[PDB]
Amino acid sequence: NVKSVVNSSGKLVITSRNTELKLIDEFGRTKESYKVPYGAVLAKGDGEQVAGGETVANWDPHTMPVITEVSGFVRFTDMIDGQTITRQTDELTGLSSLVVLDSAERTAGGKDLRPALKIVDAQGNDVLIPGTDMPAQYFLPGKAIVQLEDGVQISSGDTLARIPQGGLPRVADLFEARRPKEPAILAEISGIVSFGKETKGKRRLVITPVDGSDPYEEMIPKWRQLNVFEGERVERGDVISDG
Repeated sequence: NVKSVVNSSGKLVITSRNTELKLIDEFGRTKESYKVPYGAVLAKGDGEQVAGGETVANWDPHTMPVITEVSGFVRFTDMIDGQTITRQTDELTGLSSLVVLDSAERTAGGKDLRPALKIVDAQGNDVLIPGTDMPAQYFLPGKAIVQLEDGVQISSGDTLARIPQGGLPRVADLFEARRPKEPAILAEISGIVSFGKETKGKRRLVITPVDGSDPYEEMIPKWRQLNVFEGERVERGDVISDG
């Protein structure tokens, strides 16, 4: 379950959360199984051969990575200063740009407007993502600090922005079938995912199947950091919020 692409450095970076790495001898028996996180850097490719004590993956879990599949110019859409974003500059480092204000922090005018960044070519046309027809458009959540200013070319794997991050009773709970704290959110059915009403008590989400039950929707609180992608299809065996 690997969904990888070749970065600008020539290495292979996996964009699938459910990727498993197996060390299988010539006899066909799997001996070691590891998990490769999203955005990791693979020194070697699938099907190759490595020796013992050799690093094969490297990732950065300190800050969540947000990257663009395509490479090209970035243009800011629905970016109005003082209504949806703020101008904050570091006093010491000097490497900072506009920061995406949260809905509860911005003004009333920018509440109904969703800021986003779109990827275009040298001609200004929206570069269609390979394999799909949708334009290369990506929304930015709250507390997002865009790293590169408008009109600067990027490459695959470039960060768009940075946001901040047993015993007997255990057996008794397992045999009593008690729901844990922070229940992991999973998709009930497969299909595309989209947003709905905002700040109506709690946020809502809509799952539109390809040929299934469209009107299904699920209420999800907006205070919990979700990890869904409305621009990507999600299967029923997918993790929406980790836990």
